Amino acid sequence: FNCTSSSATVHWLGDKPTYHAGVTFGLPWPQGKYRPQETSFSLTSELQSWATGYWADGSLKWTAHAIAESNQIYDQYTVTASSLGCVSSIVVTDNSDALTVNTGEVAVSFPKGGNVIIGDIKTKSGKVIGANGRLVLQSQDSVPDNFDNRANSPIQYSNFDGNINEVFVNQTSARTLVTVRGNHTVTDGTDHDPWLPFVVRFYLYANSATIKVMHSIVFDGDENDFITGLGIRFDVPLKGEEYYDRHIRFAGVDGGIFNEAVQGITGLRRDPGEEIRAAQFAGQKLADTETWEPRVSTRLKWIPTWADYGLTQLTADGFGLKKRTKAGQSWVNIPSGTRAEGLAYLGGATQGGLAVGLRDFWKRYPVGLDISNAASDTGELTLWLYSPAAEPLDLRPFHDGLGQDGYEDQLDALEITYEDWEPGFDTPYGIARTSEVYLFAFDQTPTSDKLASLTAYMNDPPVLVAEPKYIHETQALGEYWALPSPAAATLEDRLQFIFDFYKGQIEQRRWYGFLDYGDFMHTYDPDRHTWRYDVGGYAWDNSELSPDLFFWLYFLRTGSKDAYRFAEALTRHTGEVDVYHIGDWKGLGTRHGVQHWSDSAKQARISQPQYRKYFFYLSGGDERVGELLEELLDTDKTYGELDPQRKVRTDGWEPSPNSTVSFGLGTDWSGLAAGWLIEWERRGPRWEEAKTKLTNTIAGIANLTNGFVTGSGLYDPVTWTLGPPPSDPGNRGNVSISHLNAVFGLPEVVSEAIAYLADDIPKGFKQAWLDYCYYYHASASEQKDRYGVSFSKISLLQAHSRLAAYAAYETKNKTLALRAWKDFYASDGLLPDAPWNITHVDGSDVLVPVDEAAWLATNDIAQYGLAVIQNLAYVSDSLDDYQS
Amino acid sequence: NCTSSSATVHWLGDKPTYHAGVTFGLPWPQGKYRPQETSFSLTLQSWATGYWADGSLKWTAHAIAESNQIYDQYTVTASSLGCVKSSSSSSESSAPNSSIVVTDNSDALTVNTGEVAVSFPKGGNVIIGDIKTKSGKVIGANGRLVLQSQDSVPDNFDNRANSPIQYSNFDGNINEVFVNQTSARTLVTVRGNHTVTDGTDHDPWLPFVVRFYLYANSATIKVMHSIVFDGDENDFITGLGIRFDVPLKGEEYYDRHIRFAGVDGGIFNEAVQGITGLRRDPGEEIRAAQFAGQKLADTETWEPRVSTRLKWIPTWADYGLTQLTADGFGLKKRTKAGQSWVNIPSGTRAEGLAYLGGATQGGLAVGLRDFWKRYPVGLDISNAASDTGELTLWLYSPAAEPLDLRPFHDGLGQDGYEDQLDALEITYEDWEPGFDTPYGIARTSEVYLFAFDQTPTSDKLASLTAYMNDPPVLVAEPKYIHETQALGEYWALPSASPAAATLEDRLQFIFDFYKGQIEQRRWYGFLDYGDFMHTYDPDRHTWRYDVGGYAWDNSELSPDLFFWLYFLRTGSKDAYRFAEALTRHTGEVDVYHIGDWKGLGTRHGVQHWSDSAKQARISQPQYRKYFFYLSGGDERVGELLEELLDTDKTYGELDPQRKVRTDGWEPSPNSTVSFGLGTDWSGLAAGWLIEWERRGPRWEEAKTKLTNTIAGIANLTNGFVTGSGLYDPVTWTLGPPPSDPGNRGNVSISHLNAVFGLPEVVSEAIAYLADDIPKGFKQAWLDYCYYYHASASEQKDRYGVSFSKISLLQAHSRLAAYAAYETKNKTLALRAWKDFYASDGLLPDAPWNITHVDGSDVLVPVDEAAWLATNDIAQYGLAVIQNLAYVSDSLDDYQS
Ligand SMILES: C[C@@H]1O[C@@H](O)[C@H](O[C@H]2OC(C(=O)O)=C[C@H](O)[C@H]2O)[C@H](O)[C@H]1O[C@@H]1O[C@H](CO)[C@H](O)[C@H](O)[C@H]1O
Ligand SMILES: C[C@@H]1O[C@@H](O)[C@H](O[C@H]2OC(C(=O)O)=C[C@H](O)[C@H]2O)[C@H](O)[C@H]1O
Ligand SMILES: [Ca+2]
Ligand SMILES: [Ca+2]
Repeated sequence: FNCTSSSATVHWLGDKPTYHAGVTFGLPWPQGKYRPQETSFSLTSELQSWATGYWADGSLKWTAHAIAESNQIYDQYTVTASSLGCVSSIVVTDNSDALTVNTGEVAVSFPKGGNVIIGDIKTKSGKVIGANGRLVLQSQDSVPDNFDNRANSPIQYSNFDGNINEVFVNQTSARTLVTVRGNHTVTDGTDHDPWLPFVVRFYLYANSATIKVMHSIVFDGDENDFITGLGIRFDVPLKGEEYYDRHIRFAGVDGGIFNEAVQGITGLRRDPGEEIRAAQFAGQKLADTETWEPRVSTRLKWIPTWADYGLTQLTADGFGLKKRTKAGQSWVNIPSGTRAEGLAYLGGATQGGLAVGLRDFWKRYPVGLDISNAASDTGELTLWLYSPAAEPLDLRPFHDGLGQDGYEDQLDALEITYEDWEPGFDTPYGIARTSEVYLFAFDQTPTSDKLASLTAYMNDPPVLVAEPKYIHETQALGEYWALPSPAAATLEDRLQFIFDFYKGQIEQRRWYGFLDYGDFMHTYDPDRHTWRYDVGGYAWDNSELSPDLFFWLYFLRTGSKDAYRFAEALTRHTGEVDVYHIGDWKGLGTRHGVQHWSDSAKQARISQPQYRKYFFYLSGGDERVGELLEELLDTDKTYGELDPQRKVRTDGWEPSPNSTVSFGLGTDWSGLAAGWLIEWERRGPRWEEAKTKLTNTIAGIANLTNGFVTGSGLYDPVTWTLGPPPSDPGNRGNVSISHLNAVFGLPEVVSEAIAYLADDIPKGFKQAWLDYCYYYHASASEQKDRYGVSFSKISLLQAHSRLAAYAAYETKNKTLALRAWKDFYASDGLLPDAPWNITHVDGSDVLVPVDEAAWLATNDIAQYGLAVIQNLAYVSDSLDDYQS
Repeated sequence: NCTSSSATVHWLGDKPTYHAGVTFGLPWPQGKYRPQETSFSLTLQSWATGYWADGSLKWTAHAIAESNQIYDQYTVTASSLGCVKSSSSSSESSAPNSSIVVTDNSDALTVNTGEVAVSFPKGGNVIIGDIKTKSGKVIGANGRLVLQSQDSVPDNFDNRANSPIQYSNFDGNINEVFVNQTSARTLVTVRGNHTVTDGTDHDPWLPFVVRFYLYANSATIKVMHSIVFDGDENDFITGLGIRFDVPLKGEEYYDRHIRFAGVDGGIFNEAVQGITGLRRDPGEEIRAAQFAGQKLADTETWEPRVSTRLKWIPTWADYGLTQLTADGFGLKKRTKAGQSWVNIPSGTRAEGLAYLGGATQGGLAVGLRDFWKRYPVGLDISNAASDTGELTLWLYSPAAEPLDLRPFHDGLGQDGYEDQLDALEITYEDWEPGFDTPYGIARTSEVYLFAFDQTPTSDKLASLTAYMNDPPVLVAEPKYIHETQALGEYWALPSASPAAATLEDRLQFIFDFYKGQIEQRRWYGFLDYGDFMHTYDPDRHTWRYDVGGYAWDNSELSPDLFFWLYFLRTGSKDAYRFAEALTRHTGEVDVYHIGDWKGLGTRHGVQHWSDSAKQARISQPQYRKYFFYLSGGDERVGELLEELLDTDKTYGELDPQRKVRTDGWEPSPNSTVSFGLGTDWSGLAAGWLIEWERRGPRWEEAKTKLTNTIAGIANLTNGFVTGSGLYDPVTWTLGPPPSDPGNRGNVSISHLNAVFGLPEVVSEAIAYLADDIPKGFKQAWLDYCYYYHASASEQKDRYGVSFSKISLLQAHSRLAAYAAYETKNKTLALRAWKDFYASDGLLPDAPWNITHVDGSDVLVPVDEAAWLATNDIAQYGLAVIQNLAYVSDSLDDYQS
């Protein structure tokens, strides 16, 4: 028969790297081109392939591919897909106890139960270089009021271990993913029930001794659980190794490395030999002692032996480093520095060893690294994701309620700090955070140049990506954007400006930390020259008005590394820390506030899977994000437990059991719809359900009289249908407009759902959408002639310009296009003749020098960028017509 | 009849923008002015710090009140009594514009500067009762010392669960209070103890002395806080601080103000209840007013959507800044205990000031000079939503890991002198059981207190923070110091020889390098700041921080003398600062101030107290003399110089030669004690000569010991070449060593004898004694200077053996220089220059540059000079300075 074939080409995200340890990348395909399992793939050899997404007709939409570690590194990789009629391997082995993965360079064994995540790590030769990878956690039960209170407020410490429940394996030749889940169980200390659920993923690639370790946790503790240390630990066997042949290294600042031995032979009073000393520094096995100069070799007993080393990064700006002969002795402080790049190695020239490290180490402070008992038969190497040298992690609420009593008071407080408080809602119960850890194995102590390289690898892991242009052709990732007229040029320069300022504010406002890193804030205080870190709703942004959409689309269009890294970090924060992953509110995220979990507005607009979609697919179906997207399918359950509109709805409705549940058609539904469309696209375990709930609710909305202009609907949790809201039992017509409904993914989700449903789209839905896009900011007359009232509380007109643009493009209407551009250039948001620059502030006005743009807030820049991107993609033809 | 003369004094660097009154030193030519018959005027409060042998003023101190009028220079004219007693001119007596009064009763001392009144209880657990402004308004109260500690430490973080910690809290308990009152400045010295407040019974410990300098017309108070470490293996300091209450009862929350000094002139500016950056605007002027620390307008004039809702704007009671490394600080606030802390955008290096007060109540600022260089440190505001806030400076932060001063090693199985000396051969450490103890070390901290009648501007706070981190200093001209000869004859000003000019460039090279190494190698810390290391590890590209005696330098080969003489010759600010900090470390932390070894200091090692050589060459008060006089008799150093007069008693408890001596001698009770004539005696002599110069309470004693020991060395057959003697602690006399009871003649040479301040003390001593110099001493000193590097035959001829283990030829070149000056022997002067340019130490063809190192070889990038060690630079620079001074007439001659 026929052959349908095509090529697609994948490039390195920034500069071509000098080292990579295997990579997984994604590739989109046009609707209807290639059948799954039928279509073969080759790289420029056979190429590890698998599907992450499917079109509605079940053809391939996104794939994921993997290549082995190789020192041949090319500029472009070309994947050729060929249909049915056209013309280095990992070895996993199974025992009763444990599963072994062997890449050709390392063999790592994962037990199937117990408190040891990794049994041992061997190199090619077979020598054990590390053993007993284990999770550590320690906690306390009280916290003292202040430092003075420690004398009359005892502390009870508890250590814990990772206990395994399930081990899963996804084996291919090129890469194997081991997924280990469990809980943290007590060991020593005061007694405590199992808590702090974990999942730890291990990506092994063929021909690599680098292991990427995605480590995720859910906080399920309460008010009395104060995390004290969090980390990963290995034993490093040293027994047959002369102390002068045992090596310690830490990564330093930039490309630095600290280079010591457990028994130092350099810097002594006597010279063993110039060759010998240079060998120690180089991590080499020293010559036989018979060649040393005897005034040294006869005196080794008098040269101290250094068992413990500890690096502590407690601010984003400074680290301490210290070492100790053994316990019971004081530590000797070591010359330290600002920002450790966050890798440590323990091992030997003969026995080999292990480096462990954390990506973005100092940006996720307080962290640390420990070598211990390096004078013993077995040393330990520990990575602290949270350091005990830091203050205990206190997630409890930042204020006590202020004497607020009921919805009247809370809504009043809302008018001043923009925080909508409620008791019991200011809770971290069920948040998460994923930490990207790296293990490197070595047959012998490696060179310093090598450790610095693997350190830099870790902090900027190579990424392969599709050409932006190719992505656009396929329509596999939205149609609401195009690739980058003098007027348009200054739109792009303005997006560049927004991006440069936000990337800059991360550093200047010091938006780093275990949980904080990734987010940014909402509104600025012009008097104090700070962002409003301490005023209610004006603090951490938590995806308010879809900055996630802006930043990801900004990456798609450009292919910029900086863009990808900014959006990646954002995604790793807002998807983990700003949403609940367990409990009654599971699948909701929390409105912008002072803590990431302080506000009472738990809503699906924060936990909005559209925000993670672009990263899910571009990363090659990142499994952690995959898991997170599956969690959000239980978001509909919450409307039975919690009414997001509970404080302000006027119609007397409340949730009862076995009843229908209310939700908005823009805010809430946009998040549900997107969850359902992603699962459908993925064909996951719950895809038939997802297709039914999306398909029904769409038909629901079409068969409402006023369509989207209806405020909300009533949804059935058992039958999965959508009917009129409480105050219109007979679907005669309700009008309830909100300025929030469109700005959290609605148009993006709807355009994707319309395209995906193809000829099966419920009659009149597309037109109900066009009706919203058209009449939101039409004249009050055109509104009263259509729905009987004019739309009262309209605002965000710049932000809604991209709706007019959608309708304009789709209805081929040049008049509407000009109204869209008029709304963009001459309503609100960021006017074109606003200051469009930064002002520098220093001296006694501020703690440190900063750049500011008091004239913008994050609500403005997110919707400005989305408007620009979308207005240009839909109606750049009418832009020149608008300027003249 | 009349005798009058003038001396000018300059600011150390640039003219300051503010000062808070200042003290300074001035020297006077031998024999010119009598004490108590000599008046001083400024173009002035005055008192003597030092005296010449005939009782005429050698050094004086001088004090000026705070003034808005600041000059580029200041001239003190002295005048004998004859100048007024002879003239019949009628002249006006008028009060000074400002002048301190102190009222004194059994309860409490009160000091009033005209700008503040502060009260010092005479007993109790509260150092300052309260602080009032001009108006009478109380701005702060119950100034108190705090201390916190723990009874043990876990092996590691895991071990917390099985190793419980018993926390204790302590207070400063007052025992004595003193006053040195004068019109323009007043000094309250307060001595005490720390006693338990919370936790199990603990004997009183951690002796303190705190000194408050108050100046006329000044609301600024300088504070020298000194503590001695008398804990044991179980006492882990955790928390060391100074706390005040600030009365806020009566200030609206939105008129209470918090300020922290940030980085490079930055200030953090907040209110306890913030009116800025709310959803609603109370009015532009009102916000502008809050950020400025001004009292806000009446609530009735605001936009009412804010005044209705103040109840819903949280209130911030606690603020905490922590500087737990030299490179980064944290900053956080919270509503009240039982809530979490909210994090605040922070940064690198905080300049160490916090203010708490209000627009109406006024308030207090407190800070630590050199804050981040002395990490770990902190500042806490407490309870600023209550009737009473607390403001606290932490000299040691509880947020740091506890201070552990125990040994770094267990001894490594060394059993006795033979094993200890064999370990000396490889790490350069001289270990001994129980000798590795911090028992009796001290540390002084320079703190400031600022009273405000109302929340001050931010410009003012930053201006005061800068004041505090760079306190203005008034010094005499180098020329004048040199002319008076009041601080040694062994240095002089920077000659036209091109060779001399490359010597000067090389001392600038050394200084600039040592200055940068402090920052590059992060030699900062609560106890470390001020010291530097001893030898380098060229492979690892670090100083040998982890190898015996190659780590902290502890004044080995007298770097303190080089850096002080380098300041004297030049007037350089950086130079003064380098040396001041050095002196503040070396004479506090590197020496013991109580116990059996009182008045010894510790030999260079991995800890400041690790090594077993406990010796007077470290405590060596010659190392503090130049600063003692230049500061205007800094009273804490003054005090330290007094303790060292007890040094001679140690020779009965501890032999420094115990391990190496071959003569079978040991101390025993009521017996003559053995000490060295070079290293040990130069420490002793220096302490005695200073007590004599000061006419302090032990001067007659001091004069006798110095004179008798000088006389005793004179009477030894081979004088200095003998090595040591036997000192009688009752007759204060010096006889020959145990191997030579007949005084027939003994010979024992060490390369170390001259390089710990001997030639400096000996010359000063010789000029002090004048006509009453014991017979044959100058000759014995000349003999040593000449014979050291004379020929082997010359030595054999005078003393019966050649001198076999002589080294440090460059270092001793200055002895030949001195002898060449005193005998006017050109040929000997040329020897001095030959040993300088062509023996050891730093040769003129040494690399004489730095190499930059980076990438994966090191943690951070560093500049190195592997071709030098501190021993080398300290003696090179003394050689340069002393050879130029004695024998520059012969330098061009050498170069041809
Ligand atoms: C006898 C003592 O031995 C060691 O504690 C130490 O000497 C070693 O270190 C040094 C040094 O740091 O300067 C130099 C020596 O070559 C090493 O053995 C002490 O310095 C030393 O005390 C002194 O001993 C000599 C004995 O000849 C001098 O008399 C000197 O006056 C002593 O104070
Ligand atoms: C019903 C919810 O009520 C509040 O918790 C929130 O609303 C306030 O917040 C915002 C916002 O977008 O952050 C805008 C409103 O104008 C304001 O009153 C939620 O947004 C509501 O859905
Ligand atoms: Ca967040
Ligand atoms: Ca020292």
